Amino acid sequence: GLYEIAPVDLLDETLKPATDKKQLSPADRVFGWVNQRGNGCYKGQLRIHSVTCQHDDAIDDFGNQNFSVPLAILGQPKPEQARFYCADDRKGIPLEDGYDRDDGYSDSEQGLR
RNA sequence: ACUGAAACUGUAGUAGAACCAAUCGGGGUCGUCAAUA
Repeated sequence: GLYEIAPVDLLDETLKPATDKKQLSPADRVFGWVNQRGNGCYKGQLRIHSVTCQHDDAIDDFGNQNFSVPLAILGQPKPEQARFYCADDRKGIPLEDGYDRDDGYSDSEQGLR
């Protein structure tokens, strides 16, 4: 089955990424912005530079240069799991327990987590 | 009912002045998929 509402519609227009230079929120001003939908950009006011490691033997050689720990499974995020990704109110309230999946992305007054 | 002759379209003049190839982005991470008996 398809849920009735696309997640983009459960996000408030004031929270979607900015679409003009007038609506730049604090992080868009501090870190900068580029419009993904047309013209518009702003160079960020915060610049990170001169990163240096102070320790010399900082990397963990596990014992030989050819060792390698196999690293669990980093699976892909799956927002179809509405009980994890969807919220009952645009304040980000988790969904109620016990309701069937048809409830997930249901009302327009639902929200994202 | 006696052709005028002779005469460099030439001389001087910088396609140049100003202009940032640049703005934003963690090499990151979990539950799905199939429909019947």
